[PDB]
Amino acid sequence: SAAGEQHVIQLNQQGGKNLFCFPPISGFGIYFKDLALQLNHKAAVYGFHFIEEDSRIEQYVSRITEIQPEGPYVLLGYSAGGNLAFEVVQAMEQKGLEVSDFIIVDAYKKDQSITADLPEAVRETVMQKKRCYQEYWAQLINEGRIKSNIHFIEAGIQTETSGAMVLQKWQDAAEEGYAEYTGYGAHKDMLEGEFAEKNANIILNILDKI
Repeated sequence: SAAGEQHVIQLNQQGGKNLFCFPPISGFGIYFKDLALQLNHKAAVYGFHFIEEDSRIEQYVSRITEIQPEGPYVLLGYSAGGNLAFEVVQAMEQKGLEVSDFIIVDAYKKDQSITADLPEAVRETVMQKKRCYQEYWAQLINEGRIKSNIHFIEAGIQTETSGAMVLQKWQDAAEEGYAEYTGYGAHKDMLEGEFAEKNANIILNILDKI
């Protein structure tokens, strides 16, 4: 890493399983704060930042195994972070690590690239994580499968759904187990505010059934 800093915040008490969480496009692990509150003393919630270096994937893998030296691993990605978490899983699995389960909340398998989506000095620094994430995500392509079970949790409120997506629900990214779950609230709001709790029980139950 750049200055010796970490790129993950332990968000709640250690205990039960470790749940390694990959953020939405804004880029900051602190996003997973409400998730963490819901599962305090049920699962240890770790919220990763989007890492702007090119070595991000190795760094996530490296950080993950520092915090939890022994497999198996449970990972989660939310929204854009589902696409990113997918790569990490593949990287982990490439190295012989066991990822037992991969929880995808409101993210759709990204099969092509698209075109890339306070004083000015500070505005431009503060904003560079999201802009960098938007741009990593734009070029990103998820290929193939993972041996991890996939838990696909979609939004409970879905208002404009272009069927292109519906073929994009990760059924063909599963070597092994696959399952689908309608969660609560719309895209934007699944893991904050009122839905965090309702969606958190799902995640817990997935964790408990492992």
